[PDB]
Order: sequence, then C-alpha cells, then structure tokens
Amino acid sequence: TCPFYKKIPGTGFTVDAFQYGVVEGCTAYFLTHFHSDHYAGLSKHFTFPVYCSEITGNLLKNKLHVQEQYIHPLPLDTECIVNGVKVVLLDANHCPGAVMILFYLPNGTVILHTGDFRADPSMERSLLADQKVHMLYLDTTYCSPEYTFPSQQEVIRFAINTAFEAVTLNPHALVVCGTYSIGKEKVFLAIADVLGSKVGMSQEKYKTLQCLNIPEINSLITTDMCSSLVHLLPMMQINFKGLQSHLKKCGGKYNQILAFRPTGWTHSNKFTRIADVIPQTKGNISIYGIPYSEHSSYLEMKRFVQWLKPQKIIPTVNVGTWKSRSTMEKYFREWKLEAGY
Ligand code: NI
Repeated sequence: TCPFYKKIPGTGFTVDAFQYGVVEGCTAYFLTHFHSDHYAGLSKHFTFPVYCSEITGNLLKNKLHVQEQYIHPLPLDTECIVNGVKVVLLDANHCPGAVMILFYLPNGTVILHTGDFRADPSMERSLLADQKVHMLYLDTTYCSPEYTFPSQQEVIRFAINTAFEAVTLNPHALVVCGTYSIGKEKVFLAIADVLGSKVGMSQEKYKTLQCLNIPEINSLITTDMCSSLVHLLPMMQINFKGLQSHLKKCGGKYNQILAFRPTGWTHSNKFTRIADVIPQTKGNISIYGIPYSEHSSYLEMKRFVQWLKPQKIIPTVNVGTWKSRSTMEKYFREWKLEAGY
C-alpha cells in the first residue's frame, strides 16, 4: 500500500509509486528520475500513463522496455496540462534526467515535489521565483548539520589533478572508476578528458550512457577496452581483489591501478579536507574514496527552504524512525523562526 507522502492531494497523481500495484484512484504516475528505489516496480507489462523527462523516458523504453504508448515525456521549464491540471518540470541538479515537479491544484494550492535534488542558488531564478508554494515535499537525505561535503567542482579538480599526476609519473598506470547507477558521470568524463582518452566500459553501461543526451558522447566513450586507459567497472569490484583480477585481464599493458570510488557523505568528512584526502594502497593498487554528492548538504537545503518559505514541509527521506522524524521537525522550526516566515 502506497504511503501518504507519495500522493498529491486533489489530483489523480502519484510520485515515484510503482511498487504498490494498481494505486486506487491514480490516473497518472510521475517518475522523477531513473534510480531503482524510485522506479521499483516498472517493466514492459506496465499499462498506465507515465509522466517524466525526455531522458528518463529514453531509459524506460531501452533499459526497462516499457512500451512507447505509455511513456509521456515533457519538456522542462514549460507549463503543461496533464489530466486537467497545470504542471511544470524543473531540473533537480541530481542525475541525468532528474526533475522536480510543480503542481498547480484546481483549488489554488501550489505544491513543489523536489524528487531527489542538490539545492543550488541558481534555482532561486527558475520559474520558482514567480509565485508562492504552500506545500514542499522535500529530499531530506542529509538533513542534519554534521553532513558537510565540498562543491562538485572542488571534487572534480582533486580527481583530475590526482589522475594526471599519477599517469604522467607512470605512463603504464590504468585508471579505474566505480559505478552502480546513473549519475556522477563527470568523475570519469573529466579524468578521461585530461588523459586524452575515451572511457571504456561494458556493453550494458554503454547502452545506458547512450540514452542520456550528453553532447558529443560518441567522442567520449567506447566498448573497446584495449583502446582506453580509463575503465569503468561495477562499484562492487572496486576493492584490492577485484582490481587485481581486472589487471590480469589487461594483457601486460599496465603495471599499476589508480581507482576512484565516488561515494556520498562518509564520516571521514568530519575530519579530513578534500585537499588532504589520501588513498588506501596495497602493492601496485591505490583506491580513493571521493565525496561527490548529488544530494543537498545541510547548508544548501537550509538556504533553499528559507528562500522558498513554504507553509508546510513533508519529508520524503529518513521517514521510518521517530527519532529521524523528530530531528527533521526541529530543524524546520529553527529555520522558520530564524527567517521569520
Ligand atoms: Ni536518486
């Protein structure tokens, strides 16, 4: 049974609600992004209307085989009428194709559902500038002040400088980057660009990247592993055993691996600055955990909410424990008292 924080009142609509069977009263199912916790339940046998971005619709058709007649892509930043209700899709600054959804209810209420997002001051100059929001359905993944991490730009600067140094010292080093979902593609694209290489990967991952509308992608990636000195591997293989096993397969081309594991937040962010980050090393293998986040930091979240001044907030993450719920409610009241809304 579908929980309340996935239903949009006063509509026939649900958000990221595909794992509950046929939801009573649902005339259109929205999908904010192509991450498995959110699409859980979709397949080629789904027969209700799915509303989403163009890039999410390419993934639904090619990766999950949803039939074309049930896929309804909408452009971004454009007022659209769905089943008699005005909606707008906005870029979420999460993974490729990820959106927030603005719903303009028949009774005059305006609802924003953030999906998963990384808040940014640029969102203060989207179509959000123009009107009031009554209810905010908020991605609260990192809603606590202990959750600090650098800008994506600082993280990428570290990765490129680290990879370029290593390979210039040793032209026989291979660089490996872990992946398990879409998102964070700048990690492996920026490293391959500084090294003058395409990124090599499995047929299954190449297919996924081909659905993402990235400019000049055919110039940036390949399935010919022999031609590339940046390889992608499943995140589960990014360990000393997996990396040893990969280096064996490379036919004596390489004598060293430098690997990256993009994570979200980890508790080493409480102590160590990005610039001071060091790897774990065994022999000719070194692994860097880098804190590349596609969710808001606490401070980014706080800024966005204090600017938007919503009348009510409904969290969509960390909702399963009383302690998490109580913590989040306390921060929402602080933010409201501090800003005066
Ligand atoms: Ni996500």
